[PDB]
Amino acid sequence: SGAIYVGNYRVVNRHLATHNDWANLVWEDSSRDLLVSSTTAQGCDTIARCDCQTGVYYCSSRRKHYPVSFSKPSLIFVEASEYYPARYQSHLMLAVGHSEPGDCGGILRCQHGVVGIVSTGGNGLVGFADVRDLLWLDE
Ligand SMILES: COc1cccc(NC(=O)N2CCC[C@H](C(N)=O)C2)c1
Ligand SMILES: [Zn+2]
Repeated sequence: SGAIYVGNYRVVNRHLATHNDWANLVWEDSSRDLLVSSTTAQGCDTIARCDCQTGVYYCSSRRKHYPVSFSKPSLIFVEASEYYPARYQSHLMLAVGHSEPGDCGGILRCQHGVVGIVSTGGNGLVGFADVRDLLWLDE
């Protein structure tokens, strides 16, 4: 679990969104596993606007943060789950690191701010949904 709070927005994995997220929907994209909902309180996360390929992510299944090198956002095949059929997930970045399903929502950050959130993994890999291209999050 986990979310990004920036201004009047809340960014979560689309597969973990709640009834309130869907009732205050701003935008959602099944192909990216992202959903943004509006909030009544103000968000203070800084979104990174960069092309960093190194950062640190929070891994809840270890209660630890890990440094990682990650790939640039791209279309990556993802196996079927109770949430989606087998498909290509866009804007996804992979890194070699530990992750378990409950780790989804953990933030990945570089020196410029929030890069994305954990969205896929397994086999010693961790995938992050990028949010750096969503320029409307700050305006
Ligand atoms: C987050 O780390 C892991 C490790 C092992 C397994 C997993 N499960 C997943 O990757 N998925 C299941 C939930 C939906 C995800 C999606 N974006 O389509 C796919 C995650
Ligand atoms: Zn950066």
